[PDB]
Amino acid sequence: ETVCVTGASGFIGSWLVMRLLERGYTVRATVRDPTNVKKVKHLLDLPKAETHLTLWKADLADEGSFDEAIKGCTGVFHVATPMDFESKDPENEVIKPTIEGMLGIMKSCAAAKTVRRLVFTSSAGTVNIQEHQLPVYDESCWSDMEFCRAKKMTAWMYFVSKTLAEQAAWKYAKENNIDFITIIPTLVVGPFIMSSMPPSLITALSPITGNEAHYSIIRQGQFVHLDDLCNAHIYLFENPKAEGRYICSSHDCIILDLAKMLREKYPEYNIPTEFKGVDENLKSVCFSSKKLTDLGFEFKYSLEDMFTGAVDTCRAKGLLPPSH
Amino acid sequence: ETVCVTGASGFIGSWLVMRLLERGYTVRATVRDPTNVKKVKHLLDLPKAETHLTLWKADLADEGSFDEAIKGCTGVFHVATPMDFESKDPENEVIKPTIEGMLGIMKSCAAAKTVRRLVFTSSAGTVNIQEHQLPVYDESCWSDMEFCRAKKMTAWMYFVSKTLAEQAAWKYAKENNIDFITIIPTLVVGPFIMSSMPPSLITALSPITGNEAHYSIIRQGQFVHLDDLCNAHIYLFENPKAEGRYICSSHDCIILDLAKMLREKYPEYNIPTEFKGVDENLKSVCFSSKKLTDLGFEFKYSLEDMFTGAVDTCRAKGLLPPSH
Ligand SMILES: NC(=O)c1ccc[n+]([C@@H]2O[C@H](COP(=O)([O-])OP(=O)(O)OC[C@H]3O[C@@H](n4cnc5c(N)ncnc54)[C@H](OP(=O)(O)O)[C@@H]3O)[C@@H](O)[C@H]2O)c1
Ligand SMILES: NC(=O)c1ccc[n+]([C@@H]2O[C@H](COP(=O)([O-])OP(=O)(O)OC[C@H]3O[C@@H](n4cnc5c(N)ncnc54)[C@H](OP(=O)(O)O)[C@@H]3O)[C@@H](O)[C@H]2O)c1
Ligand SMILES: O=c1c(O)c(-c2ccc(O)c(O)c2)oc2cc(O)cc(O)c12
Ligand SMILES: O=c1c(O)c(-c2ccc(O)c(O)c2)oc2cc(O)cc(O)c12
Ligand SMILES: O=c1c(O)c(-c2ccc(O)c(O)c2)oc2cc(O)cc(O)c12
Repeated sequence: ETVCVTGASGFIGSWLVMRLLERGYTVRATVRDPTNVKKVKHLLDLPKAETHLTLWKADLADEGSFDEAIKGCTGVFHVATPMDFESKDPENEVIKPTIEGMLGIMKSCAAAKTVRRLVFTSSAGTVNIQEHQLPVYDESCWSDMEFCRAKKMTAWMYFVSKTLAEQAAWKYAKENNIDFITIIPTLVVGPFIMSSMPPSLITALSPITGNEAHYSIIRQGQFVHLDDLCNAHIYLFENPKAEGRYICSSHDCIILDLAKMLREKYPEYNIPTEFKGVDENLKSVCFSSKKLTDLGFEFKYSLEDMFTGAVDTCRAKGLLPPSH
Repeated sequence: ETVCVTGASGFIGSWLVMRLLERGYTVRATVRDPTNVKKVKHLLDLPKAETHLTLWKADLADEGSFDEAIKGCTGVFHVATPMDFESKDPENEVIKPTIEGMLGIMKSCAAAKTVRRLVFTSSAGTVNIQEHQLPVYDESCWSDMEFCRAKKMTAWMYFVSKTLAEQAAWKYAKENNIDFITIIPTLVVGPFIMSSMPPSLITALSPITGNEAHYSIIRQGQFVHLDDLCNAHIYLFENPKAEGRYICSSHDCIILDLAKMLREKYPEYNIPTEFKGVDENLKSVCFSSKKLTDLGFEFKYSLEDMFTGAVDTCRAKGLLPPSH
């Protein structure tokens, strides 16, 4: 059987695609510029591409663009998302498109008459952006637009976009009886197939590379492996009884403990034993996959793995230095 | 004679302290954490650190904190600026203490009674952040606070905090007859002596790294070699005719000319010969340094010099890999 996957070129979706065709699906990859050898070579080199993979040219900002992709399949894995690239006008750049495009795809999924189920890949920033961390999070919890809007802290548009985009999504799925799952990844880390440094690993590797601007997203970290998160998606398409949301977080720990763990593995990098504002008494925050793990799904991977894969592949692809 | 340098541990600051010592001066370097080996090593290692360099603890978020270090100096080079580190509340984290900190550095100077001039390092984001770009900018251009605040684009706290900082200062300097200069650099690039990756190098090295978030600053880009920028801070302290604001940019080319320029010099890096949303009739926005060159200041280094200083120093220190 056929499925769509949007944002096929990127970090999650790529791996999602390789795993999808390492099973017996025949897939419809969607990208924006099919001629961007970087974005595409890794998808076509995938064993069984000639006989099963097809590419389609769609943009979230272009109303209607997804119909054909979605024509025919039993599934769509919406993994794709706008960045804040041009960085003049995020309301028009990142939010309008992430909202309208999403609802866009939901319409087109009905129009098909073939789509049995839609899996939105969502963002952890739809859960836990509020002025004070609960010590554990779960699928009833929603980030605070009042607080996001008032404050306008770094990366607000990737919080508010996906919170308005998932919110309005369920608002439709309930209203028009669409079969909607959504997975909520925390920081996705692992090996990867794509050509460049994936966006989520500029952040995970920040205790090595010293990119200060990222420290905040891992001060009280939570993580999955790219390979659990992927198999996790295929689980939730394939496992009939699934409703609502699904957090997909396998670990959680403050910047210091991740630092510790990288130091012991990687001495050849000069990793700081201190970070500003992080004491040893700072409570780790938790994202609970209990609802996932309740269904049957079983994390195969540990924080040490995600990272070995990230460091190993980066080195290989000559993105990270071998040492300092 | 004796000068102050605020945030001595940074990229700009540190190298300015190396230059001022070498030229005969006695430096009171300020930092927020002298117990931090990485910030402070590269300063005590300077020749003449023993005899002509003392160290001080000050933080712009602490009212009064620069009195001691400013005391006794003929000049004060206020270069230090807050980062959006916690990334919870940039109004109170970034802006308030840029501005308060600046006004505090001014009152301290007035009250030291030996400060004959205070050079402040502004930012280019004070000049040219507005909807549509002028083809040339000079010392009379200010950013548009209506437009930063109506849109809240990436980086907006960095723009506003510096524009209200530099503004409030001028209003103060005038009202009290304080000799005062500001230098607006552009994205500063070149060699360095700091031991971690300079934050602005994370931007200039974007084509090599694939840091898609940092392309907007170099899309219509401008530049200044670090060594010029420092000889110009010293030049403008030492030059009696100097008044008001003073642009320090020496080159201006679109992302395409930079990626091309690097590609010819570093074939071992795949650098993309194509950029999304950037065509070849995209004009270059220049920052007119003419006010500064009319005084007699002479720039000594080309676009290439900067990027071979930053590339070499990084390879040596091990923050950019040798190849792809
Ligand atoms: N990685 C993480 O730790 C993390 C954590 C939680 C959630 N997420 C979510 O996971 C999903 C994938 O993230 P990732 O790190 O795998 O992203 P990624 O590697 O950057 O891929 C994002 C993809 O979306 C596509 N894209 C950008 N603008 C688009 C538009 N207007 N229309 C259609 N596609 C567009 C890009 O593909 P083209 O360049 O081909 O167009 C890109 O490959 C996103 O929904 C994100 O919000 C990521
Ligand atoms: N670099 C550029 O291309 C660029 C372009 C135009 C203008 N500028 C400006 O030039 C200055 C230096 O830039 P840079 O690249 O050298 O940046 P940087 O490398 O990050 O240096 C900034 C310094 O500020 C100090 N600092 C941070 N927060 C502070 C606070 N809250 N109170 C007091 N000091 C604080 C830090 O030293 P400690 O941690 O040890 O205190 C740090 O070393 C800034 O004013 C910046 O905006 C930079
Ligand atoms: O999609 C992303 C996401 O959800 C989060 C995140 C993770 C855990 C949290 O607890 C949180 O509040 C946000 O970080 C990110 C960091 C990146 O560099 C890139 C991303 O794409 C995400
Ligand atoms: O810096 C980035 C960032 O902070 C996030 C983010 C973080 C937390 C979230 O919850 C979320 O939904 C997105 O995404 C990104 C995606 C990119 O392609 C590029 C980036 O540079 C970022
Ligand atoms: O993302 C960043 C950014 O855009 C700027 C910037 C841009 C224009 C300006 O005028 C200015 O003063 C600063 O500084 C930074 C400094 C850091 O330490 C870390 C960052 O992540 C940024």
